[PDB]
Amino acid sequence: ATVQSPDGNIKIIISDEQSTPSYSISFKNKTVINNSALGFEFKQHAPFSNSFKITKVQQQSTNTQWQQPWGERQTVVDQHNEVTVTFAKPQPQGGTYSVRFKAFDSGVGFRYEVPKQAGLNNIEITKELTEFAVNNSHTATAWWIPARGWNRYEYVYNTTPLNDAALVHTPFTFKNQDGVHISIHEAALVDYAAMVLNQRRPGVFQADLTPWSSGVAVKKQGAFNTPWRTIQIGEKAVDLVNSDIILNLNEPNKLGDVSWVKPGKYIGIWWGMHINTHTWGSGDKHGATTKNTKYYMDFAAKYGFDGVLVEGWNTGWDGDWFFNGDVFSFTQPYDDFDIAALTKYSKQTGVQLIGHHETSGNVSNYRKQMADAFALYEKSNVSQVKTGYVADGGNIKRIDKNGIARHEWHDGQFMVNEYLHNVKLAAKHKISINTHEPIKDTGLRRTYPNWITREGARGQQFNAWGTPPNPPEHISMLAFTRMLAGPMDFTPGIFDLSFNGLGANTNRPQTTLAKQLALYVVLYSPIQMAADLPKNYLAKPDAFQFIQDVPTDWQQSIALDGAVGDFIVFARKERKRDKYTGNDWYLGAVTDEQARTIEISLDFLDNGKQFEAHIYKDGKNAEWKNNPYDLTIEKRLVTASDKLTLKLATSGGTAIRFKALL
Ligand SMILES: [Ca+2]
Ligand SMILES: [Cl-]
Ligand SMILES: [Cl-]
Ligand SMILES: [Mg+2]
Repeated sequence: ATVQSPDGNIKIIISDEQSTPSYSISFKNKTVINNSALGFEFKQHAPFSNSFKITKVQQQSTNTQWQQPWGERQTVVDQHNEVTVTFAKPQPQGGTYSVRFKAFDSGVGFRYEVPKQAGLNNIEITKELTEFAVNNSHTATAWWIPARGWNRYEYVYNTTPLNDAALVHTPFTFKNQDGVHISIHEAALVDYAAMVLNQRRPGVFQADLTPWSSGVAVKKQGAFNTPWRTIQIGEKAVDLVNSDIILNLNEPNKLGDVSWVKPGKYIGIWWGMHINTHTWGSGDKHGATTKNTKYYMDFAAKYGFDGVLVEGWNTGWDGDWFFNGDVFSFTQPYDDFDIAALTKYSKQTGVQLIGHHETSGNVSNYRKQMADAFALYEKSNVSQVKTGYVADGGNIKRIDKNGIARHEWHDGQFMVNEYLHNVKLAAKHKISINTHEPIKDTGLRRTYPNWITREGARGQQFNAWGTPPNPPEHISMLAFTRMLAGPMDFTPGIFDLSFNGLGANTNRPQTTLAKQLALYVVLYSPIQMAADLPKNYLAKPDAFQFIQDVPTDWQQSIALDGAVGDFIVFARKERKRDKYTGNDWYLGAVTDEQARTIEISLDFLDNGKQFEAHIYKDGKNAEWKNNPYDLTIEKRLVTASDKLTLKLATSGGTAIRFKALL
């Protein structure tokens, strides 16, 4: 059986001639994915592996579009060809299942659909046989993070030959000798175990499902589908970025009117704890006090921020909070945090409190209190909550029905279901969720639009204490790996880079000041933190104006140019909402450790309109190690027929507001 993208460049062949059912993929008539197996092994049920033959193929197609309530673009186009291939094996130990493939111009998605059939009752998947066999893997280059490690998704990316990527998380991005870029991921991860990729024979990446502590991967009763497995394919790195395939493979919004989900910018009592000017726990340096929170709310009201995150407000942080998962209360504030007074103050100032539920990995202690915790926040005029699951890989703690503790993975079926329960319960309270230590993004924000963002990668916090901090190349890695999954709460915008001393050997963001501004356009998130202490913004009002101006919700986004681990340039048009007219464009560009010159056409600007470009760029002598603050801000009249030369310093960047003129 064969299905092709609408433009014909991607061709999938589904076969039953190999030991199992299999598929392969060509791009512009060159094989990029060799014969790759399909099937399942179960704990007790007979396997779905060899001796299955194709009995039926059903071809359909889609050419439609839909509108996002919020996002990186307003209108999402869905154009794909689709084939459902049915396989059957005669008795004994026979069975039937189908695989549905969707072929887009930008990539492929497929999933298994296992129907009701005799003997398929309570089953436990122990292995998914799905492969991604990369052709010519010996000359391919990959940019990847290890899976099943002690620090979850929070690793810097490795640059290696593809054959050295032994066990990796997704999105898993690489390029072949021809320059074709490919990224493997999944979409709509619901009631199933996350897929890790396990390189078997050279170039053959096998699905490796993250298991329960008992050892099985996925528990199902009867008929079941898998999540989508996705293979993005493009001739250029930015062709991976500019795809909507992940959203397009998710189910439509199930929450109805979600106008109560509000993109915007926020600040927080947060960074001070990471740089040790405050503590989460009680005492003379406690960050989460009534007085401190009102001070932040006053600043947010004056400078245009919607909310103030406050961590350390609830009892349980005293001591070493990493070990306090058993004792956190999610309803009882410390005596110096007056939540009723702050609720009144939020109504006076128009600035909301952003809630915080750190579990330190004990999800049963949280689940027990969750309904009361969200009821408190709904009563307290709280619309957004940051959650946390801080524990090493494989050390989620749950208490089972017999009162016995079990350790689980953050990305097993158990936690996949635990995260979605939290999001669905929050939605009943009109609360949106920002998940730190999350399951990776698989597009579920389409279906549940209150799941607004997540961490799930190294963000700004590692630049306070990472030892080492994130390297200069980190953003240009994230843009073509982590960010292919969806929005990230990176917490950009550190203006004081000197708190541990300058140079290349201290814990600090290893960037220039202008690169910190560029992050608001390079790294998409519907909520964007201005992460620094307020006084550090007051010290640099000219640079701070860009953060005050920049929106977080876009009617269109375009990655204009870039290369994995080297640089990225984004242009985005603001969505008409709140104070934003919908007429302004914004641009952000960042580089890695190298200074880089990038020529850009401005033909993304609307035809026939004049813009005033407000350009925030690295100064003449800027250099991230010892001269990161040199900054030039200039205004230039431009139209779509103009060009721009970006001159990025070492670990530098540029941020531009294109202000439409009336
Ligand atoms: Ca974290
Ligand atoms: Cl993580
Ligand atoms: Cl960084
Ligand atoms: Mg590089």
